[PDB]
Amino acid sequence: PEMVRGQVFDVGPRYTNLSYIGEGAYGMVCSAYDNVNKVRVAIKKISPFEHQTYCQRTLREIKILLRFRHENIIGINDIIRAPTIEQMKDVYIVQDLMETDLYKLLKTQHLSNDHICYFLYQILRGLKYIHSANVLHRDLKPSNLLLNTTCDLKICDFGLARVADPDEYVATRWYRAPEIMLNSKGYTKSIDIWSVGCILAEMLSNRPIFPGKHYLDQLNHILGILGSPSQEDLNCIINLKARNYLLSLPHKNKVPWNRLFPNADSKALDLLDKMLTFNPHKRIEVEQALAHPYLEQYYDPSDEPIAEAPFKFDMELDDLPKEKLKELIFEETARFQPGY
Ligand SMILES: Nc1ncnc2c1ncn2[C@@H]1O[C@H](COP(=O)(O)OP(N)(=O)O)[C@@H](O)[C@H]1O
Ligand SMILES: *[C@@H]1[C@@H](C(=O)OC(C)(C)C)C(=O)CC[C@]1(Cc1ccccc1)C(=O)OC
Repeated sequence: PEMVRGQVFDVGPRYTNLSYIGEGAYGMVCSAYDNVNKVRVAIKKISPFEHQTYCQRTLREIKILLRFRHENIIGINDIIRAPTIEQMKDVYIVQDLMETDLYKLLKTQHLSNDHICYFLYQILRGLKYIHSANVLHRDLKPSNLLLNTTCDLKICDFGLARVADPDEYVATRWYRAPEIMLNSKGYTKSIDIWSVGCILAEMLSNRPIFPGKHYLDQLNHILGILGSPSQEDLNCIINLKARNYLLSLPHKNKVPWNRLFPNADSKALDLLDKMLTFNPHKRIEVEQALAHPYLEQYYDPSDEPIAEAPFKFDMELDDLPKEKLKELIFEETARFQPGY
């Protein structure tokens, strides 16, 4: 049993030469060599079974990634856990080895317009796939857009994903759509477009555009740039208590995107504006985003696959005890066990 920084990594003998990459709130990620397939991999050690929401996120991510197959969405190559459910305290998810992520990349490099356009197209190509499966990612941010040595971008971390139906503690809420700060329900695919626009804006300036300390401070950032909501924009707010609060704010002028990002490609700022619209109904959808003139050179519907069939969780996870969720995780991973 190899160890890394004092953590047991019980992935041998198929995976060896483990190197530390980083950590989450309940796991450690290493790179490793897969001796069977003769390829370099990432292995995420997950230890969720003492916490019910960790068990939700683990089940969600396993269920959605196993079902997804797209070039811009991280896959699961293999899963290692113990042969009996009493013995399983850890799940190891094997994935494709990635170099870095867009959070790290933006810390050290300023992206030219060509690279911003290349990255945005890949984000939207993958998102087009996710949404066509009737799934919301719900947590798009720079830190979980991974890049590999080929400079290929892959969306990851679907632990907060939900199946869309229009009729949870997060690290950073800076990419959250305004309607999530305002309402408690009714989240549509629109919330992912907002996040993608928040990421576009960050690639244009190497600083986040709406970095509030809490929900009220986050909203003042949004309105301090978008300007005050229009009359029609206030009507689309569902929660009257929240809608009433926006009316009490003093009027704020809309800062033109040309002034925030004086040096951005005009075609990009136009698309940013259609992604950072306040009204979720008027916000641009993922196909229209892909067809936008900023991505003319990459747009290619014939090379932008979609999901075979809409996702259906087949069960809701919100009320299940963590012992039930461990049972569901054990079942979901049986297919990677020899002899299933
Ligand atoms: N498939 C992968 N390849 C390379 N590195 C990976 C990876 N999956 C996660 N990582 C890395 O491990 C750390 C992320 O751990 P993780 O739990 O999955 O995501 P996070 N940052 O939302 O907490 C990050 O440094 C991330 O770049
Ligand atoms: C790839 C990208 C990058 O960091 O790649 C890794 C492999 C993660 C270091 C960039 O920042 C910029 C675009 C990138 C590299 C590149 C290629 C050609 C000319 C300039 C930069 C890329 O698009 O390569 C496919």
